[PDB]
Amino acid sequence: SVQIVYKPVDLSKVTSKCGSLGNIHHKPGGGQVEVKSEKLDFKDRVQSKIGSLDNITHVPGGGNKKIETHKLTFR
Amino acid sequence: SVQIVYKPVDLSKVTSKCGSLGNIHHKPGGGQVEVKSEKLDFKDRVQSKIGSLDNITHVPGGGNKKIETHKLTFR
Amino acid sequence: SVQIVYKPVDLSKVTSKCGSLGNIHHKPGGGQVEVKSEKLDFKDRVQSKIGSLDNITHVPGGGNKKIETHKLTFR
Amino acid sequence: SVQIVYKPVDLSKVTSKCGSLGNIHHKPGGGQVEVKSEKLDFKDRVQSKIGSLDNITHVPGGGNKKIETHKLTFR
Amino acid sequence: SVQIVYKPVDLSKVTSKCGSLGNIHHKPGGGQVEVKSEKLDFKDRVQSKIGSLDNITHVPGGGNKKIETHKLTFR
Amino acid sequence: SVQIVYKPVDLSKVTSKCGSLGNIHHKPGGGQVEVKSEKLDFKDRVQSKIGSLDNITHVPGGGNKKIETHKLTFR
Repeated sequence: SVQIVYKPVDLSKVTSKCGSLGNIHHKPGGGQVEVKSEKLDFKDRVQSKIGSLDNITHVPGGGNKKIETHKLTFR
Repeated sequence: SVQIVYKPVDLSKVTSKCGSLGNIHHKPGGGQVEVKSEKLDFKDRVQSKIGSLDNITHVPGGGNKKIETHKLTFR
Repeated sequence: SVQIVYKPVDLSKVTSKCGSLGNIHHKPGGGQVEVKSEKLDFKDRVQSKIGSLDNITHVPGGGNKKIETHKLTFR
Repeated sequence: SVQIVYKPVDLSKVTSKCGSLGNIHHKPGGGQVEVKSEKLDFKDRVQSKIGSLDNITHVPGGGNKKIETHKLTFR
Repeated sequence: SVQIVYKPVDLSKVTSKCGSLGNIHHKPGGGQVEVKSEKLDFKDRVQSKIGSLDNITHVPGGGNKKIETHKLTFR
Repeated sequence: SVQIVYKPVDLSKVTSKCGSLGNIHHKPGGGQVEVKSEKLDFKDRVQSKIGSLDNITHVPGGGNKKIETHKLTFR
């Protein structure tokens, strides 16, 4: 016969302390953007993005990550 | 025969402390954007984005993440 | 017969302290951008980005990451 | 005695020809402009301009200038 | 006695010809502009200009200049 | 007695010819501009200019200049 005991344990801690957070600035695309196009031929699919796109400012007062996995397998 | 005891345990903790949060600025796309197009031929599908799109400001007072998985498998 | 005991333990800690966080600046694409195009032939898919795209400012008041995995297998 | 005869003459001509005039662009101040001030003391007059001021576009189909003077003087 | 005779002449011509004029571009201040000031003391007059100012685009289809002066002076 | 005769003559011609004029670009101040100041004392007048000022684009389709003077003087 076979007997299996599986009891792993976690009690872990993650933390931050800050006296103050501030005076934070992000200014993507401050300059002029220009595009000019003539006589182009396209014979297959086209995708275009122009200007100030997808820019992120991300200022979490704290932000932390855990990942865990368990896979007990018989045959 | 086969007998299995599977009782994993987690008590883990996540935190932040901030005395004050403020004076945070995001100003994407401050400059002029311009596009001019002449005599283009397209013979298949087109997508276009122009200007200030999809920009994000994300300022959570705290924001944290856990992922966990268990996959106990017999045959 | 076979008997298996699997009971690892974690009590770990991760931390940060800051007296104050501030006066932080990010300014990508401060200069002028220009593109000019004539008489191009495309016989293939086309993908284009112009300007200030995807810039990230990421200012976590504290930020930490941990990953764990367990794989106990019989045959 | 004294006698004076003063009979100057001008018959001069000024001209332009243009077959067509067009596609003229002026774009002053295409980028973002920013000013920040703290704890300034002024004990006399202040004058200030900020932004896009006094810019000129001047496209006369023709534009020409003549100046003339006559100063006939006795004693 | 004294006699003075003053009878100068001008018959002159000034000209331009152009078959076409165009595709002219001026873009002063395409980039971002920034100013920051702290704790400044002024005890006399102040003048300030910031940004894109006084810029000129001048495209006369023809433009020409004549100046003339006559100064007959007795004693 | 005294007699004075002043009778000069001018017949001049001045010209330009162009088959076509175009594709002219002027782009001053394409890059980012920045100024930072702390704890300055002024006991005297101040004048300041920052950014893209006084830039000229000057494209006369034809452009010509002439100056003349006549000065007849007695004693």
